[PDB]
Amino acid sequence: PQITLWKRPLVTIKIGGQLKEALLDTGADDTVIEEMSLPGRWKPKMIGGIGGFIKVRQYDQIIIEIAGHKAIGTVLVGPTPVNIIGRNLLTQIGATLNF
Amino acid sequence: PQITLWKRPLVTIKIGGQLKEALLDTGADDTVIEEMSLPGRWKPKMIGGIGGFIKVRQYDQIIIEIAGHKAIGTVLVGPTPVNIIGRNLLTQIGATLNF
Ligand SMILES: CC(C)CN(C[C@@H](O)[C@H](Cc1ccccc1)NC(=O)O[C@H]1CCO[C@H]2OCC[C@H]21)S(=O)(=O)c1ccc(B(O)O)cc1
Ligand SMILES: [Cl-]
Ligand SMILES: [Cl-]
Ligand SMILES: [Cl-]
Ligand SMILES: [Cl-]
Ligand SMILES: [Cl-]
Ligand code: NA
Repeated sequence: PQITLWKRPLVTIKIGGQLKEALLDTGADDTVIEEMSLPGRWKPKMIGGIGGFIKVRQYDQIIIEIAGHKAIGTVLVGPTPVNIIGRNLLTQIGATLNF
Repeated sequence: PQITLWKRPLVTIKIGGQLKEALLDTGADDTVIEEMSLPGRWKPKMIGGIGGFIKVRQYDQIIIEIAGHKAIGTVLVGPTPVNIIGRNLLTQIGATLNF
């Protein structure tokens, strides 16, 4: 698909057996999802942006489906105001910015 | 160009005659730049990011070049961690996300 940027580029994802809405975010290095449980090991991390830092749980080797495209990678879970698909997963679905 | 996302999508911008680095950010509604001098009046705005809200100064109808493409629009100035080009100006340069 070609997604214009007149509005937020929101898509449906499937993660941990749940459907969620998430933002395709070229400005995010990593993928950050609101509180949920995921299987396997995790380690704490701090991530920062406008307004400062939040503490998240880092889960590695998590399978997501992003607008129908499967990809595996690290997912950060914590008190993000929006679910964000960051570059670590955007690369895996072949997403590019074009102009 | 077609910009892949293995690296941050950093570009050069020109604003007020000065070159700066900025991040092409599809997750940002608005364009936010670090402290600098801009002409004219400003209006208040609160924006919310990952770690909470920050106050910024809103300057309208500012001339800005993004990766060589001319835009004229709203620039927010404040304590952002990096300069971010948001959708208000990504749309002016004709940017889309593609996969
Ligand atoms: C500021 C940016 C450099 C980074 N962010 C990504 C932005 O796209 C961010 C996403 C977002 C959207 C909505 C609420 C919270 C976070 N966008 C953002 O902060 O947008 C602000 C500023 C611009 O205009 C508004 O548009 C949306 C909310 C406002 S970030 O969300 O702060 C972020 C994501 C991942 C990581 B990491 O993996 O170490 C670190 C930081
Ligand atoms: Cl929107
Ligand atoms: Cl990853
Ligand atoms: Cl590629
Ligand atoms: Cl450039
Ligand atoms: Cl604008
Ligand atoms: Na894991």
